[PDB]
Amino acid sequence: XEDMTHVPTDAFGKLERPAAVFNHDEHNEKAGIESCNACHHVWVNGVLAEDEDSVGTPCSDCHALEQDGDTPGLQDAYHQQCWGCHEKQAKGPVMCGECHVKN
Ligand code: HEM
Ligand code: HEM
Ligand code: HEM
Ligand code: HEM
Ligand SMILES: [As]
Ligand SMILES: [As]
Ligand SMILES: [As]
Ligand SMILES: [Zn+2]
Ligand SMILES: [Zn+2]
Ligand SMILES: [Zn+2]
Ligand SMILES: [Zn+2]
Repeated sequence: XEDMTHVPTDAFGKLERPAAVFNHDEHNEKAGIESCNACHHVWVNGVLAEDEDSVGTPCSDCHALEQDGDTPGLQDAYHQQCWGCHEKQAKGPVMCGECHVKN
């Protein structure tokens, strides 16, 4: 993911909003995220694996557009992960057009 500059959007089909800005490797460095499974997590039978990750598997392989039980749909998964951390840490973009940048 060194060439990533926005979050993948093909799984959404027609977009409402601009692709979310996300230079993956520069973001993770600036945010000080060392564990890949901060995002690329492995949930099995309601248990979060502490020492595994799902690097290489798209979020959309496990997160349909619609919610399934307590597995969030794909929009909700991104918002909870991305906007959820920014709100928890009080750092990074928490307004809609600061992620979904019109440029
Ligand atoms: C989820 C894929 C996700 C997105 C999208 C996202 C975007 C984002 C931007 C565009 C910035 C500003 C520029 C930059 O890349 O530094 C930013 C900044 C921070 N983020 Fe973020 N972010 C996503 C996810 C996450 C997650 C899961 C965390 C916390 C675990 C996280 C944290 C942060 C932090 C901290 C910052 C500030 C960086 C700095 O300038 O200090 N983000 N994010
Ligand atoms: C930990 C250092 C880490 C690794 C390693 C890593 C790898 C990685 C790859 C190989 C991909 C796919 C790139 C491609 O398609 O060419 C990828 C994609 C995404 N990642 Fe990642 N990633 C690591 C860490 C993190 C962290 C900490 C976050 C959350 C802030 C994160 C996020 C994402 C997202 C979003 C994508 C796109 C997923 C998709 O659906 O294709 N990664 N990562
Ligand atoms: C891709 C980086 C990706 C994102 C974004 C994402 C988000 C996400 C959230 C925010 C939740 C809610 C719980 C939590 O905060 O962790 C969640 C829940 C589930 N996930 Fe996920 N997820 C991403 C990637 C993946 C991948 C690649 C898998 C499949 C291997 C996956 C699976 C799941 C499952 C299952 C859940 C539900 C957990 C539970 O409550 O039982 N995620 N995801
Ligand atoms: C502010 C409340 C806000 C809105 C509105 C919004 C909308 C939105 C939609 C409708 C989607 C689905 C795809 C589409 O464009 O149709 C979506 C997807 C993602 N979002 Fe978002 N979003 C708002 C807020 C935020 C913030 C503050 C962030 C960044 C932390 C963010 C990120 C993302 C990501 C990642 C996705 C999936 C990939 C993409 O579509 O770019 N959103 N959002
Ligand atoms: As670097
Ligand atoms: As929120
Ligand atoms: As809250
Ligand atoms: Zn390189
Ligand atoms: Zn851009
Ligand atoms: Zn750098
Ligand atoms: Zn790993």
